[PDB]
Parts: sequence; structure tokens; C-alpha cells
Amino acid sequence: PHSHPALTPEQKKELSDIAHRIVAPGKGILAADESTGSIAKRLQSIGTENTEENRRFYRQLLLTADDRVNPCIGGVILFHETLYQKADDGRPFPQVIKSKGGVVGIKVDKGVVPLAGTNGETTTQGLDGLSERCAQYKKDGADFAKWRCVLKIGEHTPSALAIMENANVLARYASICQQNGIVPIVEPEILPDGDHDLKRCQYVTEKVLAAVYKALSDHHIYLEGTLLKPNMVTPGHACTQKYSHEEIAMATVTALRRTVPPAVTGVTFLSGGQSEEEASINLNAINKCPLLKPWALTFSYGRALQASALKAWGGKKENLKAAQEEYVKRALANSLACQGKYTSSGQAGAAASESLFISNHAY
Amino acid sequence: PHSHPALTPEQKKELSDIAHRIVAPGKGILAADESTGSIAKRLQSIGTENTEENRRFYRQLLLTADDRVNPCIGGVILFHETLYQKADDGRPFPQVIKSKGGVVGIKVDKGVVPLAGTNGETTTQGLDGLSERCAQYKKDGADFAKWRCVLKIGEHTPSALAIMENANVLARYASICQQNGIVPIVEPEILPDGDHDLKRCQYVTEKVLAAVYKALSDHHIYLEGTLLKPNMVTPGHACTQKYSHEEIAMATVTALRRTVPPAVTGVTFLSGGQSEEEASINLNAINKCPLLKPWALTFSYGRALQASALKAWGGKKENLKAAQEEYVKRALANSLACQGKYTSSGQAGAAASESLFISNHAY
Amino acid sequence: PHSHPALTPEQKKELSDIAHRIVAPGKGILAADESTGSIAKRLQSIGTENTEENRRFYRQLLLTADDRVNPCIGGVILFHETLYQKADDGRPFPQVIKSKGGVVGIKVDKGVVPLAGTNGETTTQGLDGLSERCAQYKKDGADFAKWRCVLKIGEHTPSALAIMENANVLARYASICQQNGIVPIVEPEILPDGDHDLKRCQYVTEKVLAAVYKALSDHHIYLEGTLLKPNMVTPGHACTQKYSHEEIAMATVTALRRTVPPAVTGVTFLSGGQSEEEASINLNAINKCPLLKPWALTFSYGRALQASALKAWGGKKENLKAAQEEYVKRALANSLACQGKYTSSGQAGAAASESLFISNHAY
Amino acid sequence: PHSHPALTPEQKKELSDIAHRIVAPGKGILAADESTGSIAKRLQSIGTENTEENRRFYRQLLLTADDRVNPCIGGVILFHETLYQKADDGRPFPQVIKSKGGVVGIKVDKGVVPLAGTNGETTTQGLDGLSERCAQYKKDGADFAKWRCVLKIGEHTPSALAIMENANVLARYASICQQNGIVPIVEPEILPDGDHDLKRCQYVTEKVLAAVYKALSDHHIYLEGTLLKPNMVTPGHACTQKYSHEEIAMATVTALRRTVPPAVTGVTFLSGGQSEEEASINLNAINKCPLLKPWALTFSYGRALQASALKAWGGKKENLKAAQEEYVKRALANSLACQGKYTSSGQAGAAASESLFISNHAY
Repeated sequence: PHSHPALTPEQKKELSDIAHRIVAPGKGILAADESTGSIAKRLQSIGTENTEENRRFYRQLLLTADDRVNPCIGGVILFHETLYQKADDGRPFPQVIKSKGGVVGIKVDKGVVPLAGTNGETTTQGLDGLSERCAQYKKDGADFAKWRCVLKIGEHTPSALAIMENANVLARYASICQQNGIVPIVEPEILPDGDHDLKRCQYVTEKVLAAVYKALSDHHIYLEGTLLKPNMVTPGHACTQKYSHEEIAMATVTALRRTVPPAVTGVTFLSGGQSEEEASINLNAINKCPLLKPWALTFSYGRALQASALKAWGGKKENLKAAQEEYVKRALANSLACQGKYTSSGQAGAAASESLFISNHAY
Repeated sequence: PHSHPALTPEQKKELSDIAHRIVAPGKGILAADESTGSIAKRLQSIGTENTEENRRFYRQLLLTADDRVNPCIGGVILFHETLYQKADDGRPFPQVIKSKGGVVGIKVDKGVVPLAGTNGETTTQGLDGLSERCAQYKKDGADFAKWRCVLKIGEHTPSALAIMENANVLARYASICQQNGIVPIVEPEILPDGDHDLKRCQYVTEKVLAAVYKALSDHHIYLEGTLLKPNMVTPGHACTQKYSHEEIAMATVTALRRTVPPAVTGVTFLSGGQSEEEASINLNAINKCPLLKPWALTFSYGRALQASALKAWGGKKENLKAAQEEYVKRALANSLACQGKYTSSGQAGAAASESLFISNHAY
Repeated sequence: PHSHPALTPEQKKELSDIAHRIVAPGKGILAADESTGSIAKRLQSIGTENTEENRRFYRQLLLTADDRVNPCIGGVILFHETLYQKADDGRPFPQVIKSKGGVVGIKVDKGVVPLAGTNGETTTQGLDGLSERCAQYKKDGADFAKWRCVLKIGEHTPSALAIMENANVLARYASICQQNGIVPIVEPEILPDGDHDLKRCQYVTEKVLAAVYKALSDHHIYLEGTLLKPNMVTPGHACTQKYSHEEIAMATVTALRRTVPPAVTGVTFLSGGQSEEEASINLNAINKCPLLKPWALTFSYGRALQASALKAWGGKKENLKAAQEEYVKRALANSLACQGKYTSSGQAGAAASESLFISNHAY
Repeated sequence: PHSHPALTPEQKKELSDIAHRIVAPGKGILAADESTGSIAKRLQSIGTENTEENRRFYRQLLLTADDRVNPCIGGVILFHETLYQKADDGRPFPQVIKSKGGVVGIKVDKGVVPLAGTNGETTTQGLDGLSERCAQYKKDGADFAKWRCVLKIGEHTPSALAIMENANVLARYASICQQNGIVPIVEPEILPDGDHDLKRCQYVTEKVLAAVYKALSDHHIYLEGTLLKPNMVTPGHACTQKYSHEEIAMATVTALRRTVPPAVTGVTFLSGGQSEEEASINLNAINKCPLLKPWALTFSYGRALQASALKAWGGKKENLKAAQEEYVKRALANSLACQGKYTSSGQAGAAASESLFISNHAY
């Protein structure tokens, strides 16, 4: 094949530097890129209405937390709206983030659309005019982007089409981002839905990631200038089998070692429905896994970092500091976890998570 | 593998009926889908300012040509603007076309975008929200669509990436159209630029079409409900070798016979820079080729059907009937040509009006 | 891509001439390439010992049948051993076939081998030294070859791996044959085993054939110099739903129309365990199918042409004529069937069949 | 997709264990697997006749070197003949090797064969009856195998077909080896022939390796139970631009980091015509490269470990010790090199002797 450099040494350096800053030791990502409809559900659970003000305020609560979170947060993924909002101190959010030492990120996908001829499978849209959008976003303070593809495990899924199509669209997105000096976070999310065991998820994860990396190569993607945002390898939500977090860690790291080239700067795990403590515990075990891990294994959590913060807030401006405190604590917990130094005894024995699917009722 | 029907027998029948109606014996397509930017270049050549009124007038001149064209035009591809315009008599353009027995088509792609890491190669965008657009267009009178991918022959082109990427995007587009009752015209245009010979073009065309059909299969496309719009197989514009129309015909038909499944309802050739007469002569020869041709071989001409009309018009409202006459004459010529009955007085085809690249000056 | 002509005009010509001769109007193929292990069971069912002489004699019985079979047989596929055996008159079997107007073919594969990590799927071996073998076989009177790949329909089969691997091995084989002036019959047999229905078989057939042709294109195969030997589209042997022959014909023709390019010279169907009468009736229905078929649709039957001859033979030399007649009759019937001229004779009582398990214990 | 375990936990355990033994710290592989035709060349260059006794003597010379080589040689790749030969003391070579702590390997490919339609490109044969051969070899003392695929850099090479085909055949071979308890060394050698530069070689190496790992994933290969044997990234033999060992090291490690998953147990570089000293220095520089390398980076040298031993021997049994000493010297130098602990004297040394040519004389 013939080389026609997509990027110059200068462009490669910029991308790599950005990617490394985000995942520097002890740092992770705060995923606060929920679209208006998504954040609406969250605000409703706390009896708060979905207005631009409450959204701006809620985002402000997280973004303006004290400097204790500074060394914990390498980057923050924002939704379009929030990128153009300002804090009470008059500063645009992207500036608040940068002043605190974090990198600003932007969600660029436009949602999933169904693939005809499949069993409820999807692909993701958002490529049209992405180049110009990325140029504007870069100018407006964003240095990294996020694009999410969804895949489901079932009797006939993921199908070969779904795997090929999602891997290809992720590569297109990644290519466009790098041309505009933006680091793309590749997110091939495999849903935990179903009653499949740990091994089936590991198998599917390995097949999906292999396809993802072949596509990135085909599209001439600069790996050092990217981050991978995968699901941890866990059993299905309805699985009746019990697993320790060391098993989840082992399966997760094993899957990654078999598919992710060491040039990839970092892997930022999505917690996908896991509770705050469970997500920290799992990330900690992953970093404690005795296998050689050549990339940073950190977090890119949404709910796992916000659950207790949103709860404590509950629309009441009064509870501002206490709500921020909850967030600061999860940030600190996960900072320790991505370094393999979060203390707990691999806890799962009494602190509950609905193990109804393991009890006698699941029979 | 496992089937999850993309289309019901009812949806299939409709798509099939539409495709067959467009390429019925003696019928072809008028491609009047130029966008503002392209139409500008056309109007400028004749000294007519690019105004909505002049674009609407010009399209009216073509669409309201007398019934003699009716037996010749199976379909008309329109640009978005034109689909919502009306004729002087108040009738919406789509209705005018339909009253004359034609099927209305709409251009749905959003142009080509560069593929990084290639030698100036592109892919085409337009997938975002395509489903909703197709649903609207359908309600508004359109039954078929056009999407154009462009590839070029050169030292390192087309590359494996460009071939795969364009074939895949074409399949995605086709899939979305079929879900909305719209027949997709698959257009993988290989540019005639360069000094490559006939055989070079034949080779690349065969490789390209093979990729296109494999992609359509992977995406579960209903072939009977599609039309192919390829480039005829010709030598590059700067080739120094002289060829006869019988040679281009043999090469074109051979390339298609080796790649296009018989289920494909029809092949509507693009003129690709050929003069009006040349396009008719080549299409005629293609239809008189001894080889078995299991699909209708017709036209989907833009300039090849408008060159004389536009010139004759000259923006002068007084030249209307004369300009329309030129158009009617080209439509009649191609109608005969798509049936292999176009034998100009003297039973022969015209020769090259210049062909400087075959003279001593090309040495 | 870039061309480096795999074949010269003269080589293509030769392959094209051979392919056309085999499938000329009213002609089909006698598949008599049973290996030592396969024919042993045939001889055992008729209480005859499996010796070289018995194999030579049985083969001679078929090859020397009266002149009426001449116009019905375009080719005969032989097993290695038979190619070097002689008729009682001291004439090599290849000579006897040629004197009767037939083309000599040789089975070149070395059987199926398991594909690890699959649910009992296989690929086919035989590529090693195939080029040398082919050059020798051509020298010895063989003009075409046969290679059989086997695919199975089940819940998880055929898998993407099986489809890809078998298509690629068929393409490697076809390439080597053509380089040695041997026309390759591509045989991607989808076994009829299972309880799947017609739609299921059609779906799978369309998917495998599309992969087969993409593979042949990638490997630069000259399609005009090849023949396709597929299974007809039928329900699984264990399927309870009874389908009409019209349905089977429609499903088979539709599948081929959507995947087999017009350049393929002919399709020589395998009977796949169908009774002699059934195989002829289905072949006739396929040829009467109202859809356009741009390729010859004929037979390449093994047991569907021999069941009665073998039975009527029984092992006794005296039965020579009896057996030959049964074969001649079947050849004639299929010669008519491949032209849509077969008048289904129906049935009453019995004719011939295979095996013994639940009948006449004490005779 | 769905899993159907190719291997059991126990089988995986054995494969992983063997792979790790071969590439243990400070250890490399002696590639003494030259066929009769290749070894004949080396013998001729030193005035010795190609005979079984002389071949046995030469191999014995290398295999019976003093105990200092024991910690240096993790494995020895033998040609079929040698595996069944015995040393002067009656012990079969496999026994001699195991007694000194090494693992016994066997070359299992049957050479390269041309791919029709390419610019002199090849694929490799040897799959027929490979499982049975592996079963025999395992039983006879071999624990790993080697299969060589050859790719070439040029204007249109390596082509898409060559890359896909060679990667697919390596995967098939690797699968069969693992089913028989044999660790396969995957050798996708990109020839140093040509005038292309360093960047071109790196570009090609990255594309080839990505294809290789995608194929290995598709065929369900257990990566932990494999070794990769690639070429170092260097300029073509005919390139006139001078490069430093640091540039070679950076290019090589960078290419591997972008394509070779961490799970791969080790990378055993082939020397590719490099002089003994050159091969040691480059290997050392590679291990000195500051970039993170999650796999063992060692040697699998043929000519680079035998050049001096061969000439010092000169066909005279008397020169046995002198010859063995030269070998031990190169083996010790590379043991240090694969640990980044090697140092040079400043210039060429006893390694350069043969040098590059261009049609000087065919011999």
C-alpha cells in the first residue's frame, strides 16, 4: 500500500500530548455529556424540571467543585449546549474546566439509527458536516471528542454487519477528528443486557475490538492520538452466576490484552449501570490485575460520579456544597482506583446491588 | 447466518414496480438535479444570472416539453428546490412530471468529502437524518433517489479504502431508501480523467462493481428494487489510443456481465462529459452488443440531454419552444438508442470532433 | 487496483470454449468421481465386493453406454484411479469419453478438514502441488476439474469464518486450474441436512454465493472459464412442510439471479440426495421458471444418474445391458429437463432407491 | 457471534508455557531449518558437497556447542530431515537439544507459490495433511513450528490480495498447530529487496501486521500460545540513504506497538541478510528503545548465527572447535542483545563477509 500521511509530525505531537494529559496517572474523565432529553430523566428523579437554567446550574455544581478534584479530572465530556454556557462568575464553562487543569471534550454523535435486516441492531449517525463542527469546537476550547456505538449480545447479535458497520463508522469519525486537531474517544459499547455469562461477554468484546482496530488501521488512524472507551467485561444483568471482581478484572484485562495495541494511549472505562462503589471497586481490581497492562486503565464515568451529587442536590440551591462534596468524594475514590490503590476488601458481600437474578426467584 | 426480513412482500413489490416503470423499454432518465452551485456554472455560460426564477424557468422549460417526450422519459431526478416549485399554470413540478407518465426522483446526497491518508480521494456524506428526509420526500411525490460516489483512476487510485468506504456508504443509503418505499439509484462514478487506456478503466470498473454488490448483499439490499448508474467503460480523456464505439460497448457490457447480478432491474448510464451525439451513439452500440444483457441498458443523462436546450434558450423567454425542441430531439434519440434502434442516416456512428490527444501534438 | 493479466486472450478463449462445450444445449455432466471410500458403500449396497476390477467394470458400464447418451453428456467427472484405467478394448477411459463427444473432468480436492473453534464446520484441502497435478491431468486428457466445499445450516452455521474460508479456498483452486488450462467447477455445497425451511435455505444460499463471487473477483478469476455447481434451494430433509416443485424452482432461480453474474457460463446442479425422478422434475421446473436466466441451468448428477444402473447391475456380468439402459434413460430424461422439455412421468409402485435398515428381516 | 472453544484450559496452559520457555529472558532461537536446496548453497560457498552426512555433521556442530550456549538458546528450528538424525553418540538430535534446555521446533511449510494476476507475488502452501504431520512431529519431540510467508515492497506490492491471502494462510496454519499442542511461529516476512526507504517499510509493516492479527482473530487463534517472527523495519537493500540503528529501532518498535497485541508472548526477529554484527546491534538498539514494549523482543536467527561458524569450519572436521566457538560467540552476543546489554567494538568485526549483489552470477 502507499503512504500519503494523514498527519504531519506536528499534528501527531499535538494529538498525543492531548491524549496523554487526559489519562495522566491518577486522572479520569467526567462524562457530563447527557443530551437534554437524557438529563431530563435524571432531573425528574429528583423532582426538578428540565429547564436550561437547572441544566446550567447542575453542570455548574460539578464543574466548579473545589480544587481537590483538580488532580482527579483529566477531562470533561460536554454536551453541545453546555459548551456555550457560562458559570455565575461570568466565565464560559470550557474556561472553568481549563483553569482547573482539565481538558474539554465534546460529544459529536447524533444518536443511533436501526440497521434494516437485523434483530434490533443499530449504527450511529453524525458524520455529515462533522469536519466543520470539529473545527468550530476546536476553536471554542474543545480538544477531544466522543462518539458512541451500541452493540447488543443476544442469540443472533452482534451480527457480522453490525460489527463491521459500527467499526467502520467509528473509524470515519476518528479520522475527521484527527484532521481537526481533536482527540477521538472510540466508544464501542457492548450492552450488559441479557442473561449471558462472563465468558460470552469476553468473547464478544474480543471479536468487536479486533474489528474496531482493523478498521482504524484501514482508515489510517493515529492510535497514539486516540483513547478507547469500552465496557468492562461483566456477566449479563440477568446472569444467575456469581463472580468476584477479580474475575471481572481478569476477563476485562485479558480481552484488552488480546486486542488493543499498546500504542493506544489509554482506555477510559464506562461504568454502564454500575453503582458508584461497584464502579470504583471494579476499576481498582482491574488496575490490581497482575497482568501486564501497557495502557492507562482509567474512568470516563457519568452516573458513577454523579449519582450521590444529584441526589444530595435535589433542586435545592441550599445543598450546593454538600452535593459537590459527594462528587468530590467519588472523584477521589476513582482517582485512587485508576492507580490500584483504592481500599476495600473487593467488597460485594453485604453492600447490595439487586442480585435478584441470582436468588431463588430467578428460578 | 439469520434472516430478519428488512422488507415485506408488499414493500418489495412496490420497489420492484417503481424500478421497472422507470426503465421500461425505450425509457430513460432526465437528470436535472443540479444544485445552485452547479446550475450557476450552467446559467453563467449563457449569460443568465443565477436566480431562483431563472432556475425554475429553465426546469419548467424541460419538464413541460410536449408529449413527444412522454414515451422517452421514465423518470426525472430533481434537486430539493425544484421538488417544491410550481409551473406557471400553478401545478407543482412533481405533478407535471407524473401527468406526463414519469416517476419523480430526488438527489439525497450532501456531496463528497475527503478521505484523509489518500491521494485526494473522497467518500460521500448525507446519511444523517436520511430516513426522515426520505419519508418526507415520499409523501411529497418522489419514488426514487440518487446518491453519487466519485472515484478516480490514477497511480495509486482507487485505493482499497476508497473502494470499501464508497461501497459501504452506497449500501447504507440504499438500505434507508428501501425502508421508506424509495428506489435507490446506486451511482459509483469512476471519473474519466487521466491517460489510462480502455482496459485500465474496464479493470477498475469490474473491481469497483464487485465491491459494490458485495456491500449491497452485506447490507441486505433488495436488488430488484434498485438501479445502477455507472460510467460507461471508456479510455481516459488523455489516452493516445483510438477506439471505436463497438470497443467501448464490448468493454462496458463485459464489465457489467462479470459483476452485476441479473436481479438488478436496470443500468442507467451517466454521460460523464460525452457530447450529446456521442452519448447516444455509445449507448446505441451498448444495446447492439451481441452479448446477452439481462438488464435494461438505458440513460440517466444531464448535459447529454440539456446542452442544446440551454444554448438554444439563451435566457430569452422568446426562445422557449426552440430550446424545448432541442431537448425533445435528444430524448427521442436516446429513446431509440436504449433499444439499439438509433441508426443516423447512413447507418453509422459519428467520429471524434477533435481528439487532440491522439494526434502528433500528444507526443 | 492494478492489472497484471493472469491469462492471455488465447488462454481465455480455450477456457471459454471448454466451459461452453460442457453445458451446450441439452447436455449435462455425469459425476462419477466417487473415491475408493465412497464407491465402496455403493458396491456394498448391491452385495458386490469393492475391488479395482469391479470399480473399473462399473465405470466402463457407464462410459460405454450406447450412442443415445452422446448428446446428453457434455462431460464426465472422474476420480484419479479411473482416469488411468482402460476399457476392455485397450483404450484409455479418457479416450472413450472423448470419442463419444464428452469432455473429461477430474476431481482434485483432498476432502474436508475441521475448522477449529466452529460448531463442526469444515474447509477443504488439496491446494498443495495442485498446479503440478493440474498440468499433468491436462496432459492426460482432463479439461475441467471439480472441488467440493461443504457448508451446513444450523442455528450458528454457517459462520462468517466458514463462509469466508471456503470462498477463499474455492478461489485459490479456481486460479490454479485456469493457469493450467483447466476449467474449474466451483462447488460450494450447502448440505440439505436439518429441519430448516425453504426461506432459510434461500437466505443462506444467497449469502454464500455472494461471498463466493466476491472471492473469485479478489483472486482475478476468469468467470467465463468457470462453471458453478450449487445445491438447488430446497427445505431441509427433516423439514415437515411439503413444498411444490414450482416453489423450489422459484427459490432456486431467484437466489441465483441475485448472486451469479451473467458471465458465468453455466450452473450444473448437484442432486444432493434427491431421488432420480425428483432431481429431473426439479431441474425441469427450474428451466420452466418464467424469470430470466442468463446462464445454462443443467445437471452434474452422481447418484441421480446411477441409482438404477447400479441396482439393475447387482454385480452380475449378464446384467450389463440392463444397467446401461437404466443409465441411458436417466441421461435422456435430464437432457430434456435441462431444456424445460421434461414430461414428468410420475410414479406408482417402485423404481430404485438406496440403503436397507427397516425392511425384510428374513427376506 | 457464538463461542465453540477451539482449546481447553489445559491445552491453552501447555501452549502458553512452551511459548514463554522459548522467549525467556536472555534466550532466542537458532533457525537451522534450511531445506536441502538452501543448505546446499552454504556448503558450496565453502567448498563442501551437499550430502546427508555433511549436513548431519554441520547440524551436529551447531547443536553440540558447549554449555555456555544453553542459557542463550530457548529453541532450535529444524528441517524435517534433521529431526530424525542422530549425533555421533547415538542420541537423536531432539534429545541433544532438550538436554541443553532448548525446545525443538520444526519448519512445516512447503514453500511459496505464485498468485496469478499479481506482480510476481506469492502465497505459501503446506496445509494438506498438516494436522497429521503436526501430530507426528509433536510425538517425535517438537513443541513449536514455523511457517514462512513472503511479501515484497514495490510499486503495486504488496497488493490487497497478497496481504489478505498470506494473512489467511498463516491463520489456518496457526489453528492446526494449536489443535496438536504445537506453538506456531507466525512469520510474515517483508523482503528487504528494493530501494524503498525506512518510512515505506514501516508503513507496509504496519498494514501487513494489522491484517495478520485480524486474520488470527477471525480464525480463533490463542495469541498467548503464539510467537511472531517479523522483519525489522529497515530501508531496502538498494536504498542509498544512511540510517542509524536508533532510527531502525524506533521504526521497528513503533510499528509493533501499533499492531501487535500485548497478549502475544514474543517477537523473534529474523535477520534478513543483515551481517552477524549488524543483527546484534539492531536487536540491542531495539531493546534500548525508550518506548514501552510489552513483549519479549529477541532473535530467531539463521545466517546471523551461522556465518562465521560456517567459514571457520570450511568442511574440515579439524576446524570443528574453531567453528563451534564462532557460533557460541554470536549466540552470547545476541543473548545480551535481546536484553539490551550488548556493546560493540566500533566497526564491522567478523560479520559482513558476504554482502549485497545484483545479478553478479546466479550462485
